[PDB]
Order: sequence, then C-alpha cells, then structure tokens
Amino acid sequence: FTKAYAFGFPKIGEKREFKKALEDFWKGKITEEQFEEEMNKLRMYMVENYRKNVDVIPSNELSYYDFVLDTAVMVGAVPERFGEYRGLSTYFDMARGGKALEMTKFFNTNYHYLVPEIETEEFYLLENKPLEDYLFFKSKGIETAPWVIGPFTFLYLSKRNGEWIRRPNQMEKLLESLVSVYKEVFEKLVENGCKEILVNEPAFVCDLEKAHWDLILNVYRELSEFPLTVFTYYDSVSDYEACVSLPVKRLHFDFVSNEENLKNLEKHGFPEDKKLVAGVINGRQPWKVDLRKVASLVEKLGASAISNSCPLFHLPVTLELENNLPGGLKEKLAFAKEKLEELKMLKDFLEGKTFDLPNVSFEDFAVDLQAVERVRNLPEDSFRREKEYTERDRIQRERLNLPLFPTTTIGSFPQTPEVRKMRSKYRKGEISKEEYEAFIKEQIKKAIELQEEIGLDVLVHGEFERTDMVEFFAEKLNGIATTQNGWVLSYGSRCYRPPIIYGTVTRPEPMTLKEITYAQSLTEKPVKGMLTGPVTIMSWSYYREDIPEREIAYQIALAINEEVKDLEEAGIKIVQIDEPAFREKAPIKKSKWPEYFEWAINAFNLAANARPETQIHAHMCYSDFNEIIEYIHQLEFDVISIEASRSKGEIISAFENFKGWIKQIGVGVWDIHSPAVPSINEMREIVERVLRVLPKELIWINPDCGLKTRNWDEVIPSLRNMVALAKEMREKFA
Ligand SMILES: CN1c2c(nc(N)[nH]c2=O)NC[C@@H]1CNc1ccc(C(=O)N[C@@H](CCC(=O)O)C(=O)O)cc1
Ligand SMILES: OC[C@@H](O)[C@@H](O)CO
Ligand SMILES: [Zn+2]
Repeated sequence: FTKAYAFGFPKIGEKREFKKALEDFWKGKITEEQFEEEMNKLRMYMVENYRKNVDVIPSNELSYYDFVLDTAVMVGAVPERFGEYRGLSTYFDMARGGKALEMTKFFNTNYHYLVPEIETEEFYLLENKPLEDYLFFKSKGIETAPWVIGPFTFLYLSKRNGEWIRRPNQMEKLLESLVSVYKEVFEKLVENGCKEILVNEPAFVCDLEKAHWDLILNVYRELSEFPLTVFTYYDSVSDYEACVSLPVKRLHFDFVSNEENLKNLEKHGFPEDKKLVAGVINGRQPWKVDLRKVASLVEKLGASAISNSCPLFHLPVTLELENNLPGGLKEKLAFAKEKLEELKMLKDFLEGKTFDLPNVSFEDFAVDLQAVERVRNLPEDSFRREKEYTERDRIQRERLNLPLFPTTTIGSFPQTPEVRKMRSKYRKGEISKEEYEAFIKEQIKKAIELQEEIGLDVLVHGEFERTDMVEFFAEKLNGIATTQNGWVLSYGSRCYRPPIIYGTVTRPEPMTLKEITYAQSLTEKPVKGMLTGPVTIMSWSYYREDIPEREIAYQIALAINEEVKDLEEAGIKIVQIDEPAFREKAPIKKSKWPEYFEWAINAFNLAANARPETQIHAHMCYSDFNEIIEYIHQLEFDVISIEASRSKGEIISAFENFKGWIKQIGVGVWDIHSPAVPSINEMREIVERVLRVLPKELIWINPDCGLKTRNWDEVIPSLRNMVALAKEMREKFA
C-alpha cells in the first residue's frame, strides 16, 4: 500500500466559475447565499477530483480570495481600521478596496497573497474555518484533511509596523500566543473526528538561521499531540537534520525543484520514527514525466507515501479540451487534473496493481539545431555594448538634444472601453484586421498629438495593441504556444493564461516595428521602442525542463535583440526593455542569488546589446534597490526609471551610496496606483530629494509606472503638472 496525497488543486473551476461568482457577487448580481451555493459546487468539484486519484482528501482549500488572509482571520489578525469582522463583507474589504491589505508575491511564484498586519501581540480563535469546511464534507460523508498555513510561515509572510517579522527575536513572543490558537483549532478538529491535518511551512525553505530552527522545534513540540503532516516546497529545506528531527509523525519534502533534499536524505538518512512523503510530481510545470523513473526514485527515497512536489494551483485545471495546440505538444503536456491522475498511476504501479506505464520520452521534440547552436557559440562580445557608458552618453545626448530634466512616460496608456471593445470584436472576428490596425493607428495618432500638446520630451505609442507585456510577444515567437483554457489564478478573481515554451525560441519576423515606425513618423520628438525582457517572458510562462534555464533565456534574449536591431535600422533612437522578472525570478534562497544573477544579467545585456547611439531605458518596479543594486549596476542600460513617489524620493538612497554611480535615473514622481492628481509641490519634493547628491543631469522626470489602469481625466492633469514642474526646475538650475 502506497498512500497518495495531493494539494493545491485549482479552485477556479473548468470555466472560471469561481471568477464569475466572485465578480457576480461584488456587482450585486447574486446573493451571498447564491454565492455560497456556487462555492459549494466548487468544493464538490475539487473533492471529487481528489477522491478519484489520491487517498487523502484536502479540505479548507477553497479560499474566497486568499489563504493567507484566511489564516489571518482565523487567528484574529484583523487591523483596527476594518472594525468588527462581520464576515464576507469585512473579508472582501481586507482583500480589495481602499482599506485593503497589501498585495505581494507568494514566494517565487506568480500567485499573490495578502500580507497580514499584526497590530496586537495576542491572537485568538476568531473563526475556525478549518473546522467548518471539515464538517461540511463530513455532511456529504467525506472524510477530509484540513489544509492550513503553518504558524512559522504565517508570521514569515506578515508584517508588524510595516516590517517583515522574519527575525527570531521578532517572532518568539508572537509565536507563543499564535501557537495557542492553532492548538485550539487542532483540538477542535480531533474532537470531531479529524484523523489528519496538512500543515504548510514553505518558509522552511528560506535561508534560515539555526536560531529559527530552535523556535520551530519549540512550536511543533507544543503541537506533537496532533495528527500533523508537514509540507515544504519550492526549494530544499534550509536544515535537513533539524527538520527531520521535528516531533511530527510524517514529513513532506519537495524532491522536484531542487536536488539538495535528495543529497541530504542520502547523506543523513531519514528517521525510522516518522514517515516520508515524497513530492515527486511537479506542480509548477506542465510536463508529462517518465513514471518509471519517478517510481524508482520513490523506492530509493524509501517512502511509502507520495504527492505533488508543490501546490497544483500554479497549473491550469485540465488539458482535456486543448485540441488546437501545435502538433505533438498535447501529448507531452499534463495540467492539474492530469497530475492528479499521474499520482494514481504511480500509486497503482508501486502497489503492483498495474505493470504498464506510458512512454513519454520527448527529446528531439521541437528543436531548432541552427538556432540552438547559434546561441551556444555566442562570443563574449555578445553581452557587452561596443562602448562604455560615458562614451555612449555623449553620443546619445548629442543625438537627442534633450533639455535638462526631460520628461517621459513609462509605457502603457489608459484603454477606454471603446478600444477595449474593439479588441473584443477583432478577437471574435467581428472586425477585419485591416480595420483593427487602422483603429490602433487612430488611437496612436491621437496619443502622439496629446503628448506634444502637454509638452512631453520623449513619447510612447501607448501600447493600445497590447493586453499583456508577455503574451503580446509570446504569440509572435516560434517555439512558444498559447492555450485556449489554460487559466491560472493570479490573485483575487484575476486569472492569467501563461504561454508554453515547448521548443527552441526564435523570432521569425518583426514584432513591434509597424507600431513604433508609425508613431515616430507622426512627430520629430523621439518615440520609445517598447520591449519585454527575456527573463520576464520566460518567468510568466511554462518552459522545458530538459535544458538549462539560462539557455532558454539566452534564446529569448537573441530574439529580442534582433527586434532591437530592426528598431535601430528603422530609426528609433530610444528603446526600453522592461524586465520585471529580474528580481522576481530570483531564487527564494538569497544564497543562490550569485549563480542566478550571473545568467540573468547576461540574458538582459544580450537582449539590450544595442549600438552606442541607441539609448537603452530600463524600468524597474521594485520598491527598494539596496539588495540588488550590485546586480543592477551590471545591466548595460543607459537610463533606469524607478518608482519614487511612495518613498518620496527616499528610494534613491541605494543609488546615492553606490560609489561610482553615473547612469541616468528616471524619477517617478506620481503614484499611478491612485486616482489622485499629485500637485506640482508634491512632485517637487521628490525631485529635490533625488538632487541632494546625484548630479542634476542624471535626472529624468516621469510617472511611477504604466497608466493602463488609470482614466484619461486623471492622466492629463498629472502629466501637465509633471511638465510644469519640469519647466520650473529647469529655470532654477538653468
Ligand atoms: C504574471 N503576472 C505578473 C505581472 N506583473 C508582474 N510584475 N509579475 C507577474 O508575475 N502582471 C501580469 C500577471 C499578474 N497580473 C494580472 C493582472 C490582471 C489580470 C487580469 O485582469 N486578467 C483578466 C484577463 C485579461 C485578458 O483578457 O487577458 C482576468 O479577468 O483573468 C491578470 C494578471
Ligand atoms: O524568501 C522568500 C520571501 O522573500 C518571499 O518571497 C516569500 O513570499
Ligand atoms: Zn513599474
């Protein structure tokens, strides 16, 4: 007998029923009851999928917005500003709206959670959702195992006084009070018959201190009386010996995303006092695996229980109706529903119930020898611009003849319902491409004119033809495929359909040329080329595992570089390469950062390798540059724009203190996440802070980020004040 486990199965339903229900409720289209009944169908849909494939069925997985927020509600972490928790009404105020909690990335994944704000040092059992959901399935005669966020990881994901609660001294006191509530929750589940509880402590995979592990042993020592199974994933655990020594009867490890866990089990063994749960089915990638090989690994591991490596909610629900993918691909793929089915076949195999497992051995599958070699043979000169910055700067400044404190925008412009509708019609064939492109050139023509009237120095074409900064390029790249229903939960009710890099990436034809070229031909001021970095394109989509990441990134980098060259040949003087994944795709363990940035930097520069006369701009959304400034300094851009409105310029600190800094900085002086219009006096404060040490010739004035989420009547005013501020500054220093 091989006990099979599974967790994180998508909650969105096969037709985004979850999305429709959430939004129907917020609109007031359905009652809270109808909403609840809709959620209950999803519960049954999820539970029946588990029932048909694994032995342990999870409960408490259908979060109405976020499971970390759910955890916060359970332990009473509800900030004073929300008043008395009334229920769903209060819950959704914490999740969305003007008083909502902060939203941030859940580890190195594309899912986003809500950061709890701990205002009091004492926790209490406010609502026992684990017990609720448990009983619900019990009504249906289904025994389930509550899925919960462990106490350590909960605190690790939360903030106090706006700061991470990640230091042992910061957690100690809190942990004692907190564990108490978990103790109540667990004691109530066991009283009602709960036989097993799934605890998630993914934070165990972060670069922890021996001091953290003393705390962890402490916490779980107080919970040893309960039937707990601990899960860890996304990377190897920071201290193997300490972790397997925890007083828990069963431990789960991620044996897919890292090779460290295996080597440690091989070196130190595994305690015969507990049971190993081998997470051997990838939960972040969509590929079929040779189950024969996975089977031998399980035997090697000595485990008698299996499961997916990490949560399955990073994958689409099912591959069943994906019948329009490139030839041969579908046979190599496998989504959430298929992974579940993979654990069943693995279970039957190991138990000797079946002696036949599928082939799955794609190797020479969709490969372009010419392009693969064309990348592997790249000379050192491929990652370095012909001339150092100082020289490129003079050439560029003479070619652009820009005034002091020039102004510009980061990229996307608001897309009124009219352009939003037109894209729909086009997508549905309700319009002719010939007429669609004509509609775009119309929005572009209008945008260019509006920018000149306002007084901007460097213009952008608006990006009206782009919905997603990755999807747009992914759809024009060979070796990449797009699904029809592969929706993955990004956060709340927002879903993304990540592309699939299944083969050697190459760019068969110009991707943005017509739009840029057109916009430039409407004015004499410079218009920015708009490109997405290689790492970001890769990071937002799924990709082949049988080859090193860096290779795939370099392949995409090549494609992007060819585009940069076409832009130069076509006369574009400024090209921007937005690489938000630069820091987001970095390993969870900062200790593994040096290796990663080595090839991330290379990938960016290979793509950004433009002629010296071409000014390269790079936009970084990050709120702090202290921990990556050393890596950023190796990127060969000529201008970097940051978001300085929130910190009111204080974010420039990382740059001031970086001895030798000399590149231009686009100072974001307007928080585009707010509808308000910042005053000239407000933007001025920011620009004055940045001019405290850095030479005034380095400064560019621009908005924090893209404007696609704003309204034209908020943009115009703001842009106008921005230009005005530019003129005032330019008169005080010239
Ligand atoms: C991978 N994501 C990502 C990112 N930005 C960063 N920095 N990192 C990321 O990982 N931007 C896109 C996406 C997360 N953000 C979003 C934002 C909105 C929607 C959204 O509203 N999606 C629509 C469908 C949009 C369409 O028509 O394609 C939805 O209702 O699901 C999805 C994801
Ligand atoms: O080390 C991972 C941490 O920085 C966060 O991304 C966890 O969500
Ligand atoms: Zn940004």
